[PDB]
Amino acid sequence: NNKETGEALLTPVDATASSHDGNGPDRLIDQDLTTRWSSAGDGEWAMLDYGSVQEFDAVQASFSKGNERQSKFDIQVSVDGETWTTVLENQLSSGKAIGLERFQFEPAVKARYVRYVGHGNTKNGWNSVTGLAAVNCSINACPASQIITSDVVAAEAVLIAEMKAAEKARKAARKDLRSGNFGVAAVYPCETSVKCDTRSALPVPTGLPATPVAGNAPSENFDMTHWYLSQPFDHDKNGKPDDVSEWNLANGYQHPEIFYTADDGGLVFKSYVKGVRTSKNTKYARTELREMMRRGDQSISTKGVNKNNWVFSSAPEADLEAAAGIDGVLEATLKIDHATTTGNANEVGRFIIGQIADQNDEPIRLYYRKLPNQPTGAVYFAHESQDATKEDFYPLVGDMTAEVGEDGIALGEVFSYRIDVKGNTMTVTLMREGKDDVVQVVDMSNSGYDVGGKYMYFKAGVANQNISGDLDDYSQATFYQLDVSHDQYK
Ligand SMILES: O=C(O)[C@@H]1O[C@@H](O[C@H]2[C@H](O)[C@H](O)[C@H](O[C@H]3[C@H](O)[C@H](O)[C@H](O[C@H]4[C@H](O)[C@H](O)[C@H](O[C@H]5[C@H](O)[C@H](O)[C@H](O[C@H]6[C@H](O)[C@H](O)[C@H](O[C@H]7[C@H](O)[C@H](O)[C@H](O[C@H]8[C@H](O)[C@H](O)[C@H](O[C@H]9[C@H](O)[C@H](O)[C@H](O)O[C@H]9C(=O)O)O[C@H]8C(=O)O)O[C@H]7C(=O)O)O[C@H]6C(=O)O)O[C@H]5C(=O)O)O[C@H]4C(=O)O)O[C@H]3C(=O)O)O[C@H]2C(=O)O)[C@@H](O)[C@@H](O)[C@@H]1O
Repeated sequence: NNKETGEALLTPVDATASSHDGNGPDRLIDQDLTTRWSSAGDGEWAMLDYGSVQEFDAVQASFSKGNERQSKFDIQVSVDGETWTTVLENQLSSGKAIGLERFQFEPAVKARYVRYVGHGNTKNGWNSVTGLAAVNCSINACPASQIITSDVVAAEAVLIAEMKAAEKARKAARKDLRSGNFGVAAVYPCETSVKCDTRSALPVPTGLPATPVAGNAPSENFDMTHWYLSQPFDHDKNGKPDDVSEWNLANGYQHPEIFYTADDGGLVFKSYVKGVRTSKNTKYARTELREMMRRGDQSISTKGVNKNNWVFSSAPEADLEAAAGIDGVLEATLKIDHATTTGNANEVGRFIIGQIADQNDEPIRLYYRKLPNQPTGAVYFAHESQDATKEDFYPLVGDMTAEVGEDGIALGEVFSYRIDVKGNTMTVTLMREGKDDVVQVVDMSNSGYDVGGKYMYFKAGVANQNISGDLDDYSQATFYQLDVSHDQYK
């Protein structure tokens, strides 16, 4: 009954979404395979509004990276846009095509609103769709080619090649930003002024002022014995960030461009778009601290369930004991001085200010994000779970669209955060003077961070999440508190 021919599809009057990352729902109906609506988390939806009641019996949808993974979804319809009928369930896209694919049901239904309800894909927890449309196969083309068969794949070959040549060019443009050949020359206390005993633990700093003081080195305002600093320039030309070890940081290290005490005592981190990066697994530069519970004793390794890292108290007994501590609290107070104003729809204005990471994934990445056109910014966080097959975002002040108007956190405004892990429960709190705390509690029982062999460390500072803006654009934050604690086994 399906024909190769038919009249034009209806144009939706409105496309909306429960959420997105800046790649908004307007990108579903633009017929461009080069744009996408993206959102993360089971049950997130995009909705086509047709303006009045119409008749449909199918949808056509093209999928972001549709040839590398399969998306999972339902489709639902409504007359009122309050009561929802499910017409297609546990659909799985083909994984073989980036062009349109049809998902058809019998019989037709009457609806004004049609909704895509996403359940991630087979690789990660993202719902990412390049085109969606409700279709009536009595009047509209429902061609054969939208059923993905070997010959549809062969027919995609020219499109695939052109996409890949554009990927390749962007990858080359990104590579040009990564020389690390910039910034004034660093001065390392361990090479210049201090004999550093890298086979011992640093002393515990005492007499740290309650409020950071201008003209103090960061290690005089904060306990810098349990961090190393990742710096985005590469002055010894090994292709890697020039890292500042705990013995250096704890003896007064500062870099006057990117890591230094401000004129009110705050610790400033600045991160440009440009720089070398920590590995091929990220696209982004960072100017960020990485927790080192060995605290300067370099006989202990950086990586491993060992005396440099902690574990959740819900981990197996062997891990609980082999770790330097169990559970953890990071508490920080800071203000954002500047957010990138250039870059693409999901990256502009976005960076990370706190993390907990294991070898591969992040139990949390705390973002701040300000859009160049909004007068305040958003703070929200991600919990990645189940070996990175799942990802959920939780708002704190606004959400990942960062469309907060006047209601978010302004450049210059001081606020606090707390990341608190006790076993398989993470509590994240956002504090602001004269306002109520905002709290999100994350149940991690099924997150798989207690399975055994996973080691944890905190991070704080500014990890850029923008590789697409101008090379010299930057994001910058000033911290006034950085307090880390852990429990001990028995
Ligand atoms: O539809 C869609 O799908 C679309 O998706 C959406 O996009 C989102 C998706 O999620 C998407 O997947 C993507 O996600 C990516 C994002 O990037 C995201 O933020 C996230 O990023 C994470 C990842 O984890 C990522 O991998 C990276 O991790 C960082 C991590 O933060 C840490 O930095 C960590 O650091 C490591 C690392 O190896 C690093 O290089 C470094 O190694 C150093 C260091 O100095 C160590 O101390 C150690 O030192 C040793 C050395 O040998 C040293 O020389 C010395 O040696 C000693 C020693 O004794 C020796 O043996 C010898 O005798 O000599 C001595 C001497 O010489 O001194 O000391 C040693 C020692 O052990 O002490 O190792 C060195 C070294 O160089 O090896 O530090 C380690 C460390 O652990 O500290 O890892 C890095 C890393 O890169 O791995 O970033 C994070 C992050 O910041 O977030 O995940 C990404 C992903 O791809 O999964 O993007 C998302 C978004 O964009 O949002 C949307 O696009 C949507 O629109 C679409 O729909």
